[PDB]
Amino acid sequence: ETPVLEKNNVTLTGGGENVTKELKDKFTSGDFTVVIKYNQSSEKGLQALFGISNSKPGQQNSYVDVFLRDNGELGMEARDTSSNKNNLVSRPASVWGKYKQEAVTNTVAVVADSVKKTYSLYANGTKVVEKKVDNFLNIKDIKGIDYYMLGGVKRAGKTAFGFNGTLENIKFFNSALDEETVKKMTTNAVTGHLIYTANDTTGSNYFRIPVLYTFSNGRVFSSIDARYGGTHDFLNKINIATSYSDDNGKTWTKPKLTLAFDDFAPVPLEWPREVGGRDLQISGGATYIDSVIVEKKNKQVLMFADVMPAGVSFREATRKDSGYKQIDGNYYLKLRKQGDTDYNYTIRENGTVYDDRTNRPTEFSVDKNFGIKQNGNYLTVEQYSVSFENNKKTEYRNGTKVHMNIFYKDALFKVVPTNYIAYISSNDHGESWSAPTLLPPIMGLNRNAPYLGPGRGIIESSTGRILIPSYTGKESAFIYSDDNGASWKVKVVPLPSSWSAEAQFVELSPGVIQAYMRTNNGKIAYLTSKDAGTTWSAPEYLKFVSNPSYGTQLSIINYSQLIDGKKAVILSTPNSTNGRKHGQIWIGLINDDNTIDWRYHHDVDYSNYGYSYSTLTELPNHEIGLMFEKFDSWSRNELHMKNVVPYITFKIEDLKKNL
Ligand SMILES: CC(=O)N[C@@H]1[C@@H](O)[C@@H](F)[C@](F)(C(=O)O)O[C@H]1[C@H](O)[C@H](O)CO
Ligand SMILES: *[C@]1(C(=O)O)O[C@@H]([C@H](O)[C@H](O)CO)[C@H](NC(C)=O)[C@@H](O)[C@H]1F
Repeated sequence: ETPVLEKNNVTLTGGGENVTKELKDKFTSGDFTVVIKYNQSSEKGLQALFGISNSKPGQQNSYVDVFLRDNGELGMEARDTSSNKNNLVSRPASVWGKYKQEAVTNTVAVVADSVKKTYSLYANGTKVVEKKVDNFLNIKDIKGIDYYMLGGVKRAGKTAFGFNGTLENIKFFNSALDEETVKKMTTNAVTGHLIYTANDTTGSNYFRIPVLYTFSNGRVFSSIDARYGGTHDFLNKINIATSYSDDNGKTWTKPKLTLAFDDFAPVPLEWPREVGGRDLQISGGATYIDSVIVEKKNKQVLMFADVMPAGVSFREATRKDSGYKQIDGNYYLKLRKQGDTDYNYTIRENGTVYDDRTNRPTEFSVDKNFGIKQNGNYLTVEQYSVSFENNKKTEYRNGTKVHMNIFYKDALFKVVPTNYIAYISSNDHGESWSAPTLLPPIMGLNRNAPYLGPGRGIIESSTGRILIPSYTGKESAFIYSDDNGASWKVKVVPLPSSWSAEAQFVELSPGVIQAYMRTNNGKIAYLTSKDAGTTWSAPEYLKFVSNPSYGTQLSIINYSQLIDGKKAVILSTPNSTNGRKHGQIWIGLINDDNTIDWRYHHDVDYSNYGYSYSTLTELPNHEIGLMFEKFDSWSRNELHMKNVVPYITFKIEDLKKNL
């Protein structure tokens, strides 16, 4: 399969290039594939990589193009004036703009297939959308096509949608190339910045909530939400997936599922993106969500995550019950047997299920992975699969038998429908992990657990206290251990309003820590402790970030090397009142009085490109690793997109910009 036209190194500044003689009437069947390796010199405006049109007066709605917007959206149009058919197919956040002050080379493609009546778009190895349209047009369907151009669309004798940049290579084919070919053709250096990808070894099409941490031995470790039924928080199925690098982030292991339930199979699902359809959710599998990592002094690694029973929504679930009882001064996880109204059972020593009415052991037990046994034998339930037949969502028992689990909707004994926190530990730096441990009811018996602030925890240097950031919706909850993580306590700090106070900590000097957090007022807040987290100041606010009221998670870390002779912190956050966009990395230098001089910043891409949750780590070579949601993860227009959580790196010199 060879192109009808191939051109190289065409640099343009808005004016385009006529290629009518080299394309006229070459699209014999009418189908097409166009593969464009380009970089933009300017992102501003609506720009067409190529345009095939009727250029005559009155025929300005007769064209085909592939376009780029200043927010990284890749799209195509196919329109015919006389039939009044107007097709637009696109996906937000498909391309990259700039990286470290240089234009990024992307490779994109469009495929139009008349037999299928589909338009497909590809960006950097990913098929970002394929859509079947009733009013499909191929090139032969559009009347009086007379003008074929690079970097523009000729409409009524004028160049519209002028491209600014270089078309490094452009190929036009007069047929619909197959998906695997086009994926391969669009694969490039950008593709290699995805650690997690759609339908990799996680089975998930979607990801959110990345976390990076560098261990004491030099291994760089990542965790992330693998979200199977679109990118919805709830209801969904979510697992925590992990991947690591032992060469300073150059190469990563194939992702593994590290915290996962198996009530629902971890399968690749094509979640709909249309208005209305995109609100679809599954009925809900048991869920792990929002991971937090810390390495202990002794090199053991902890990972925490929120746990939600299957079908339980974070909005509706009960705030007035911890899911525990206190009996003889011990905290036991309580259970309700199917058919009962009361919670008459507790999981006690060795996982034995007791009847609290009689205070005697039953035939039932629960193992350390929440699985239920009767007389020493596992009870089972049948796993669910989700599918699209057609195009309706179906959930069904799929023939796989899995252990019955107290978090499942089909369990004979069930936990309270509320949120919990679990942690697991590793003694080999992330290669293998213990069974989970649910946090005891540190908020009290009559309150739900807190929600974790995704990112890392810290070890405060003077006391060795371990601190894990969390929040309740009205308070900060700083979870801590003073015995190297054997037992856990909490400091609960009331907040000025109902902030989703996802926080991260830094240590300014021994005993002095600051908690940086999301608010509901548009600003980033920070609270200060001068006694290793025992007491906290009133909030203060960064002066230079102005976001929407809903806010976004942030990442802030200590950096080990001096910058301008000073101890430094590094912050990552969006900064825009218009959405989750305009990602910035800020360098803060610690002054002698423990205030911070926010001296430098670097915009991660152009300001209208998407930037939501993020995570920073210092690499062992003292470069900075960043993984982030390169899209607006709040927007209802950017839900359920594949391959949008990249990893990139910076040298400090890349970041020391602007002042
Ligand atoms: C890709 C896109 O958004 N194309 C639309 C057309 O589908 C149509 F809506 C039109 F009106 C037009 O020019 O024909 O406007 C443009 C465009 O919004 C504008 O030119 C603003 O640059
Ligand atoms: C972030 C998000 O806003 O994008 O929100 C968290 C909470 O929903 C937050 O309270 C909303 O303000 C999500 N976590 C949970 C537990 O819902 C994050 O995963 C993320 F979705």
